[PDB]
Amino acid sequence: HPPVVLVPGDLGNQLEAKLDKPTVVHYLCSKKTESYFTIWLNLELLLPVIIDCWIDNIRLVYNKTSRATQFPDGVDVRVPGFGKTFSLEFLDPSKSSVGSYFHTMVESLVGWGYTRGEDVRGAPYDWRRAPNENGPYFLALREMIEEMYQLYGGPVVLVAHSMGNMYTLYFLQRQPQAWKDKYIRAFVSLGAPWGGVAKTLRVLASGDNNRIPVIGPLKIREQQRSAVSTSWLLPYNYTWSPEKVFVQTPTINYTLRDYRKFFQDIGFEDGWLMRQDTEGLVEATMPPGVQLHCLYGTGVPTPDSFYYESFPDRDPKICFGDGDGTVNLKSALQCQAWQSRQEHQVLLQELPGSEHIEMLANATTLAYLKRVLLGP
Ligand SMILES: *[C@@H]1O[C@H](CO)[C@@H](O)[C@H](O)[C@H]1NC(C)=O
Ligand SMILES: *[C@@H]1O[C@H](CO)[C@@H](O)[C@H](O)[C@H]1NC(C)=O
Ligand SMILES: *[C@@H]1O[C@H](CO)[C@@H](O)[C@H](O)[C@H]1NC(C)=O
Ligand SMILES: *[C@@H]1O[C@H](CO)[C@@H](O)[C@H](O)[C@H]1NC(C)=O
Repeated sequence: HPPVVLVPGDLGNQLEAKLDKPTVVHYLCSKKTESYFTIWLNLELLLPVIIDCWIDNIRLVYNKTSRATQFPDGVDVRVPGFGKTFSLEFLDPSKSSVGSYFHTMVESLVGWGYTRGEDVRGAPYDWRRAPNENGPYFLALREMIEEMYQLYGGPVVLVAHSMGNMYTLYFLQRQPQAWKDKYIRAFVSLGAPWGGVAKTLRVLASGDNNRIPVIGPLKIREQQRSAVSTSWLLPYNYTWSPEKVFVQTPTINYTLRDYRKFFQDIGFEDGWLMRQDTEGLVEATMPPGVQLHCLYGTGVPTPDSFYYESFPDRDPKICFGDGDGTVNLKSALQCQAWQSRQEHQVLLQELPGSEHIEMLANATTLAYLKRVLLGP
């Protein structure tokens, strides 16, 4: 059975930090730590008041001159567990029941005879950034794939979830065809937002605390805006018509042709600069050039557009379309367009009723993967 590399989505792996800050936003925030500590996912950092300290440390700072992000003064961030799986199996190291992400799938793989850290490895990354600021990650990923090929005697299967699919596509678009034919067996795509997702507009405008309901939407909005990856996943014109209204208010409509105005009007001009930096990174029309298995959820109400009575600081009414709860059906179907640009097969698998995160622990998903890995 072939070696496997797992690529997570947004919020999809642990992050660690170390501090030596010149100033803090409250006296109760720690200025200095002697070693690295878990900054994601650690529930104690997310309580009211203390959450201000967390935001101050986990935010990225956007530099308009360099068109690049930096960490706050005296803050360093590390991605643990590269080449292992622990940091994407469980988001909170203190805690099994909360943060369980790739754990169920890795348990299945291990039951099928895989060994963590050897023929199954994780490729976690700083998911706050888009691929243009994760160069070193892609070098490490290339090297790890080559090593696994040599050690385990064949090409690797890449298995990616959500935004991890866009990271993986970026990587594959930049490797020569001869390299991919030698080293990549297949690419299994789970819940890929190839065209962006509509709910990114609500996230940027008013915040989204649906995961983290103990925290205020206006507080978490600060983190979500600071992450380049958020603006990278705004809807794209290769999926959506420029005349589709994503956000309606009493006096103005916003389509994907109105992003500059949108960012002005929500008070977040840096987001527009981030979108310009990132909108071209994955070419809409360049196929991956490998056997692709595109798995997407349907039949789950998925935010499609938003009506604001008062914009942007009051919660909107939501209009729902088809998809997996997060990824709109239209964005997930992008993979089929690549079939006419590449010779390798593109296989579609609809997963009716399968929710965005739950698809990773779903029996039908795992049965499909088993067939890909272990054969008939
Ligand atoms: C922002 O970028 C410019 C050019 O790279 C530089 O002059 C300035 O110091 C940067 N800000 C920092 C390092 O805080
Ligand atoms: C916004 O668009 C909808 C239909 O897409 C329309 O009913 C509404 O009148 C428009 N509002 C404005 C201010 O253009
Ligand atoms: C599609 O959107 C891109 C930005 O992603 C923009 O460059 C382009 O003008 C749009 N139109 C066409 C025909 O691609
Ligand atoms: C698992 O996915 C299947 C088929 O794609 C779906 O019918 C089922 O509802 C999912 N499991 C759960 C708990 O939703």
